Amino acid sequence: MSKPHHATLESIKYTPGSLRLLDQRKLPLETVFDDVLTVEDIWSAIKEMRVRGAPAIAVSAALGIAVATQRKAANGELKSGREVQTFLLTSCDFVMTSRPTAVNLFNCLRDLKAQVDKLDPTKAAAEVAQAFVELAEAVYTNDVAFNEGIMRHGAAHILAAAKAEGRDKVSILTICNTGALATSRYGTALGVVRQLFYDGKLERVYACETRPWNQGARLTVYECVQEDIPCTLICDGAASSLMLNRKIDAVVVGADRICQNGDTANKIGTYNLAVSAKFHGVKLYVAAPTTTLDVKTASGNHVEIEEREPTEITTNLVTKQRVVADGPHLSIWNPVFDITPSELITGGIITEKGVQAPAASAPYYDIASIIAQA
Amino acid sequence: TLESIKYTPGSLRLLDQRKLPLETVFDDVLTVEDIWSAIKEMRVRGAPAIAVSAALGIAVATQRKAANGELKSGREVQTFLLTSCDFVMTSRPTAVNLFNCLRDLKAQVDKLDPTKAAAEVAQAFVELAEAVYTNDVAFNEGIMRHGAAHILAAAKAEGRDKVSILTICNTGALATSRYGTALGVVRQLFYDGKLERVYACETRPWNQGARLTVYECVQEDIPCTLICDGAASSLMLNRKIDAVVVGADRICQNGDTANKIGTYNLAVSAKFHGVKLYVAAPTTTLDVKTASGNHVEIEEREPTEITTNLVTKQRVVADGPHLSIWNPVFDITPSELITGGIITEKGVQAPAASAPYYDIASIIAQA
Repeated sequence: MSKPHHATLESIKYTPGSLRLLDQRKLPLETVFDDVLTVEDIWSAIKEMRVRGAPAIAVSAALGIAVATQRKAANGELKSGREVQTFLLTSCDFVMTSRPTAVNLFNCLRDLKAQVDKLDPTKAAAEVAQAFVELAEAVYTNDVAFNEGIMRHGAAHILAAAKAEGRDKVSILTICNTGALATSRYGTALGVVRQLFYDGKLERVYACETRPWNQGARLTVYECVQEDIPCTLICDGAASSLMLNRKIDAVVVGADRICQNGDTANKIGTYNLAVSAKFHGVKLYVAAPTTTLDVKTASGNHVEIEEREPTEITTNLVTKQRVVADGPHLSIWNPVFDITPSELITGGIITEKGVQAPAASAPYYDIASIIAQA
Repeated sequence: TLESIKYTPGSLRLLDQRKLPLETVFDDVLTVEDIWSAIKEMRVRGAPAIAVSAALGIAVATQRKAANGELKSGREVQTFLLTSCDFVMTSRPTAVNLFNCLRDLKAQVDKLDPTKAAAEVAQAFVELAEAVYTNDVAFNEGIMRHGAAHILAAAKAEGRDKVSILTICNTGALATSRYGTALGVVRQLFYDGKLERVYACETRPWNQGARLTVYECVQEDIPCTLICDGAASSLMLNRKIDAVVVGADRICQNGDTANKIGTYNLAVSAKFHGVKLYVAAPTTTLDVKTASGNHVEIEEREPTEITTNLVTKQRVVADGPHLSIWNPVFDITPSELITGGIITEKGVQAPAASAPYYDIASIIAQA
């Protein structure tokens, strides 16, 4: 019903009865939207990474199932109140099979499943479908609200630390894409960057390329260009040299799964960034909504790390040429996430609840408490 | 075979290392302008290969000009040789090999007889240029033996029979005359049946690792695993890596090492994970004239290396007035982070307890 202030592109285009997803693989050269009509469409979109970013995955999954179930209710494939309920639970389990590392998808759909059980199966199929639609629409609006909070908490905290020192403007180093493309609206870590920019307090955001999928070079740069946000693109390996030679106020990254102790699963390279950040005395912040927090996982070693097709590294995602030689004694290691241990999150964890600073020593973070906050 | 430098008396051909692994193209070097451009465009690259091809390139071009009467006298050849060494040195600044080699060649040209025939003065330089090729071969033969012996012994102390090596960029036969430096060590470990795996960083933006190092390992059946640069920290935590073995472009008096961008990042992580780091380079990569890393000129290159698909010349990054690209192609690894040692043809020099960890002048003066 409302356009975002600050530039659409939004990766998720929703209107009652219709879901369209921006193909984030084709940016920045091409702007393509694909219709999501079935549960199979949304599963594929997540798996192929047409839609990506932890929150965007969860929100589009809820909306995708809602539009598809509403469709099946209208045409005749469904059926009955009970079997709409049955289809919704079955669709939630199936969509959850797409990508394992980011918890947002699991937190959202499991919470939706519990609410689906609470629904009345006696209702006239379409009534049960519309009830789920409203629940799915709620997770979109909630994420918008979560990001509005993150931006404020993040920018104010970083600016207070800046003015405690002798600095009026901040330089931020980031990785991957955590803007409007990775979320419903504004973003998380890039949301903080946006707020600092609007206040006239951002000197520069430094963006890591983020191999092999290039979320930084392709998506983050794109977002900064559309809004005239001062941005500098670097190669992932140049991060250490950057922090030594130039003053970086904070490393602000996103998250896919934050464990109970604080251990953060995020895009591959984030751990590398955290190790270097500690070496150079640059405080590291993790920005994520509380739906990215995971009480069910105790520590980082219990997180399933997604590995993807070796063609992401060996082939051009554009010219389709195999840019790497092939042989029987060659292997490709392609994990698309790593773990940043809570020890290396020196700045704090930024949610919509506020900014949670680490403890002096062991269990640096209590994630259950952050979720329990008002 | 898979050599980047193809030399035979009167002819120099250079493999276009930009086009590998998809294409194998050799270009004739006929003029001093050809060799300057080859280095600048990075058709030939890698510190030692740059210096060797520069000497051979000047030698071939001059011999050709002395043959067809383009250079009439012996002093005309002498003047051309001295000025050509200065001109080629203007190509790429960071790697010292080019400068050490050509400055050493200039002093030898100065003591040549200018009254002699044009062909006679040119042939004298040819033999000097041929010498720098053979010397580099000999340097690398030493490096691979010293490095492999030290690393294997270090692993045997921890109770391991085979080693896992993590590297960056390309330091094999493509980057040198023969065998290589850091990948030379990897080769020697592989031949002895003592290498479990070499892990190769992609090495953005030019992709020396993904394109050249992988290629070399494939041609020789060397067990290899390609990773993205950012995955290096996760690799070292999750898997046992015995040593990080890297090359060099300029090694300062105190030990500070200029090497391909990302090497410093690798060194920082190596210290965090307790993985000893080795720098493998010939003594012609050592630099007494530079005291420390802050006095090294770091080459920055065209932003299209990052923003465009590498020939095809198509942009893959959005463009705007408030976007800039930071493209340094080297960084400094301080001597503190070289925990394993510096591997030369002289041997493996371990770091001192404190202070300046290395004495480069002492290494050069060894037998």
